[PDB]
Amino acid sequence: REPPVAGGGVPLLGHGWRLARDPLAFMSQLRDHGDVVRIKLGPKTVYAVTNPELTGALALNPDYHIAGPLWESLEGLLGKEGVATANGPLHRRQRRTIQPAFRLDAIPAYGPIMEEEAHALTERWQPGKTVDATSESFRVAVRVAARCLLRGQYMDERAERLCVALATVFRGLPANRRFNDALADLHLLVDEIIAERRASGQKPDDLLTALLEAGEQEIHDQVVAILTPGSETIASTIMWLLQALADHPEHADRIRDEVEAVTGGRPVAFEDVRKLRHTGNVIVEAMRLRPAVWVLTRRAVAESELGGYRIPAGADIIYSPYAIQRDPKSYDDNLEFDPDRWLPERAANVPKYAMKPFSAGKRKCPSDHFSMAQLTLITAALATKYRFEQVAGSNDAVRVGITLRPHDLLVRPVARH
Ligand code: HEM
Ligand SMILES: CC1=C2CC[C@H](C)[C@]23CC[C@@H](C3)C1(C)C
Ligand SMILES: CC1=C2CC[C@H](C)[C@]23CC[C@@H](C3)C1(C)C
Repeated sequence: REPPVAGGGVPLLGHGWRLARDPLAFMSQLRDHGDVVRIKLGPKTVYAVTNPELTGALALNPDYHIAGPLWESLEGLLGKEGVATANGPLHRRQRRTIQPAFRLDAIPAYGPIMEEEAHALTERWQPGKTVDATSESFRVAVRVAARCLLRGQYMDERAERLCVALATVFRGLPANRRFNDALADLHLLVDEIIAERRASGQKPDDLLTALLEAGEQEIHDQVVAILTPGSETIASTIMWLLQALADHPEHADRIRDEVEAVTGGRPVAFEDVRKLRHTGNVIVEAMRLRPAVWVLTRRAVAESELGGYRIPAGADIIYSPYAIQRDPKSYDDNLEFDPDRWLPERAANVPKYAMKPFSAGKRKCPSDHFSMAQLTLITAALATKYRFEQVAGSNDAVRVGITLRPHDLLVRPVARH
């Protein structure tokens, strides 16, 4: 048993500084300091795990509750700020309720709405007019998510707006003015929306009905908790996908050939996605280099041992899938965009947990199936009808926030055939 090694920072704010000047680099640097190192952001210490294996151990071990200190500092506030009181403490139990709505079985029924949201974009974006990625990706997001996870009365541009005016408050404890007119409205709306399905919610397999079949304000809190993160994430995701279709014409058109073969001409549909291999490979390779979620935290319940190191109980640990997915030691062409490094042969070349956009423990992403489905749909629909090109002056330099998104990605759909 050996306690972790330290890294290197300043007085009152140890690593709290290097991290400040550039988080993403600090996560990657930390990789060589030891399999698990200790770092100090000011007075308190956290532990970082920089090895795929230990990070998988880390997720697959039920001994790590997720108060995760530089997450629950906001989650204690998310107890008013967002989600509401908590988020998956223990028991879970009253939380398997969610699985039935996100399983591989309940996604093909969302398929139509998914197809519909995609092709719609397709007529929405027209060649020549640059697409505003931040405002627009954030939209198909809401729409898809809300529209499949709830059905009937449309929250259309109303839900979007609020979350928008919302998401922007985070970048640059809670806030000042219009973030207000958006919040109450976000809650005003979610409630109003629970009230309505109460009418005739028969077959609705979505999350709302299953959530109406398991607390009074506990439902108004679990939707606002599932809909919130999952949207900004499927969004940031979309964003990097746009940069992808615009940055590697090759695969973009390659993605258009794959779609035509299988689809023939008919607009892409859930059945097809399950066929479009290259379409998903693109989506994955992109998510590896530019994930939306780049750090993940936990809070040990019991004094642990990891990679032979002693993890003090009650401790607070942190890891970076960002870094992991971009670790040389884990990948050959470390920074090379290559949708084909996911080819069966090279695929096994890559460590077990060196690529898991979502995680493995019960703190996993219920929409793994749900996401890739709408993303693959959305990737295929766009690449097929267009070809994306990035407006000069476009700013695709990363902005490190809740998730990793492009400060100002500007692209123009061009007409393909
Ligand atoms: C852009 C694709 C997505 C990625 C990469 C992703 C990733 C993740 C990760 C890494 C976690 C939690 C890991 C942890 O703390 O242990 C998570 C949790 C979660 N995600 Fe996603 N997600 C995506 C899309 C979505 C969507 C579309 C929804 C639903 C609208 C969603 C809903 C959730 C929920 C409710 C949780 C909390 C799980 C828990 O309490 O353990 N996610 N996601
Ligand atoms: C201030 C901040 C954080 C608090 C800890 C949490 C992991 C993070 C680490 C860097 C990200 C997320 C930002 C900049 C949003
Ligand atoms: C994956 C993820 C989340 C799951 C829900 C939780 C509130 C969040 C919402 C966005 C933040 C925290 C990140 C991106 C780390």
